[PDB]
Amino acid sequence: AMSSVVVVGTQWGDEGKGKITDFLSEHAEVVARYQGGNNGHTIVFKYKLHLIPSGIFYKEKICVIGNGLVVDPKALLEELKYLHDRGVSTDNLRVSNRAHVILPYHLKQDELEEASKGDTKKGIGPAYMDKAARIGIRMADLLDREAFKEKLEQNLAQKNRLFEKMYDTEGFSVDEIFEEYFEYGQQIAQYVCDTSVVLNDALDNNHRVLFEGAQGVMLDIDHGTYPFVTSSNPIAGGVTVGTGVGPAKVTRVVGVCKAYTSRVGDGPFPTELHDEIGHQIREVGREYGTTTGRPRRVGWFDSVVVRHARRVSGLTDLSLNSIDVLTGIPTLKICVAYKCDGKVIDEVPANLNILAKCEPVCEELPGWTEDITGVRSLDELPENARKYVERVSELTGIQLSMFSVGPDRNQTNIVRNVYEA
Amino acid sequence: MSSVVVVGTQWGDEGKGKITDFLSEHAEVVARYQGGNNAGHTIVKYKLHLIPSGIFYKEKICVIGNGLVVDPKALLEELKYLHDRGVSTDNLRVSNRAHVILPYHLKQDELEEASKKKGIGPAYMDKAARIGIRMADLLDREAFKEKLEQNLAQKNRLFEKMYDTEGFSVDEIFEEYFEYGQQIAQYVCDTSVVLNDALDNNHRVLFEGAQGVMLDIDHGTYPFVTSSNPIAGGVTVGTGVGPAKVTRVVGVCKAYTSRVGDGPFPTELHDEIGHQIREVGREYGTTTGRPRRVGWFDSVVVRHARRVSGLTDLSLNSIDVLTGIPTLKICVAYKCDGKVIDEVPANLNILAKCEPVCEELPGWTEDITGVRSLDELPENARKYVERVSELTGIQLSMFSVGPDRNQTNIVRNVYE
Ligand SMILES: [Cl-]
Repeated sequence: AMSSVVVVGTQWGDEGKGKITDFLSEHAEVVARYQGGNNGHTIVFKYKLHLIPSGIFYKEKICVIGNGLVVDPKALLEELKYLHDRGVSTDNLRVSNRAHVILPYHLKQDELEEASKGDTKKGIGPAYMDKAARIGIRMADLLDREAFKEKLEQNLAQKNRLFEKMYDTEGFSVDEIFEEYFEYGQQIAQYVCDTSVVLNDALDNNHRVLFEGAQGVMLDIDHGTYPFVTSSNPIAGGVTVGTGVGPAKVTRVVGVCKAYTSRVGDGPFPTELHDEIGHQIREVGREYGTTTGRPRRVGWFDSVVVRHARRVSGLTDLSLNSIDVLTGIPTLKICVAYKCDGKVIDEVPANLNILAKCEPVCEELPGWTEDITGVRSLDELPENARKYVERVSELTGIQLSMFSVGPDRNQTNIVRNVYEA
Repeated sequence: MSSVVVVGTQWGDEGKGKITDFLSEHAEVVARYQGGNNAGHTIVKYKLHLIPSGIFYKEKICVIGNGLVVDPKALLEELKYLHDRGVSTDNLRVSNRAHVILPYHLKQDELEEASKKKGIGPAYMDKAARIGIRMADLLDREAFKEKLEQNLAQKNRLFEKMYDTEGFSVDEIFEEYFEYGQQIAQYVCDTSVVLNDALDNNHRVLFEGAQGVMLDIDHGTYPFVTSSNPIAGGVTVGTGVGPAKVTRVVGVCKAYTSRVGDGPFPTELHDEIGHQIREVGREYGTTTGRPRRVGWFDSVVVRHARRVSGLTDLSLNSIDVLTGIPTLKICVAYKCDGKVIDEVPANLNILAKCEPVCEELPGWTEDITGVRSLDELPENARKYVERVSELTGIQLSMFSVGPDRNQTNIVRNVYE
């Protein structure tokens, strides 16, 4: 009777994973992150979390940072101090002894690599690069005085050559990093353990386990719009590798999807709206970067993209958000296919130059006028709004399990309980 | 659904080759999901490196998933190798998202090792750095040229300034490798669509790991590991299929442990028992000629492998090698600085201090190479096999009493 749930955005972020994650967190017994670094979820139990999973506020819930993450131990301690200063207990935290460690040379490397390009702040990329190269320092290494110093000496030998000779800049001595960072590790040691054992024990004993993806599917390093992606795998498959659990133990995957598409980046965007409709969707949907203030690009729901997400991330359940934003639009469109070089295709091209030539083939649906912001069940939707929601499910092949008609908690309507099998 | 993953549970040489050859006969699709052109067991002898095992059967679709790194020149050599021997390859499919190994990756590989080699590591590093060139880029004249220009602008600084050595001009690589792409184009497609189609229509699909679980970049003896994830979870990421579509995972274990590297090896035997196992088991590198280290079965390692690779089925191999050893041992825990533990330490300095705590079982004396059923095994050999399964938590699905195919005894059908 396995009871695990993965929650992930199906698009390029800003899908509203936050509200759904908060909900599923309440009913979880264990909550785990499985990839990424100190990237941010904004809750008021006002709190913002970066590395620590969202179950931390509940004393009884075990929170796991899996082996798939890269951890800045300094930033992690800042995040812990932040919680403690707000009266939040963190004894429920578990940190993987196999997670990789972000060190000061990763931050400098990050800056230097970014400034050399003409086409990335916290050293996450460089940490993942060291992992692939097999020179990375792991949490277990940081906890060993002799091993930490030795790997630090070996890596700085190479990193300092890179800084001094390729980038004409100062490197780091071993003593600028060693005692400072060893001490950080000592403060984290109480949480460090075999997290694969922790998770498998919880899973095998039928506990409710929630895995939280940090970025959206289209930002996946393998399956997203590479290279404008994150440096890891937020797809549900990433859970298996990122925490060390078998694929048979990941039961349900909730894909969080918005009723329309949004993008922050500048890449190809088949269903983009440049007109008054996109203006209305943007204004009503408040599609502006919360920290940057920059407007997001908006466009129609793209079911080619979402079916792609269903395949690569094994989506089983759909949470459809921001449905209210489409009110008062007489003709709604959903992209069902792409016209490319004169051919009709149903795949997301891996080549962005090909993605850029893709014109959407769309279904038109009639819109509605009623304020659906008060709606609390499918039966309360006006006919055209329900038919729109049903069509999204039908087109994507994913069963509806939640829909949202506003930003509030009570405006998330549960159609199906994803913890029960 | 009817999908199987086959993976070595140890550090290679478990004998997954026999097991893969058997499962690929009943498979309709065979797929690779990680690694590069750095594998292969003999299968008229054939050695495959990048191309999955099903290629010899015209009607079986063979897939190289998005999780691999592909040296296009090497792949064409492998294709030619097969064609020269009458083997059709129309059944091959290559991910349009697989990453491409280029000549600068090979030089970088050499330079990096000399500082402390098929460019597999450097190609995974470039993937992580998001500057990698993918199969879809290689097929695009303008894209390839542009990405090559950008990358060589950085790689040439690395080479000239850090390694005081020559780099590559764009033209040294462009025309040669674009040509290679044009020869591979016919096979290139969305392999996630291909596999999900095969899976949804109930076809038998086999995924084969390239290295053992203890060489996994996350879960193995880091840093002495491969540069990707041969664990069964690697299938989800490496081919773009959901966890729910990976139904059975066969862990291939040898009845005792072997290692090639010189790192920690808790159950290592240095005595006459080690000598007997090495000789009877032919525990030498087939290419290097070098003797492998051998030791008792280690269930601490295999329980770790069960967790991290979601093993559902056990293939136990080379059981006949343990014949004639009166007292057989299985390690079930480690004593580590006076503490008794049952996890594999993530830190190698700690693993190096692990002393085995062992169960002991009586051996057998009879030749078992002709045995074709659990019921025909001598008592103490059946007991040993059963105990391995009891201690690791993995049900027995195959066992082997010799190198030949007919000495692979099937207990359950993993495709059912
Ligand atoms: Cl080894």
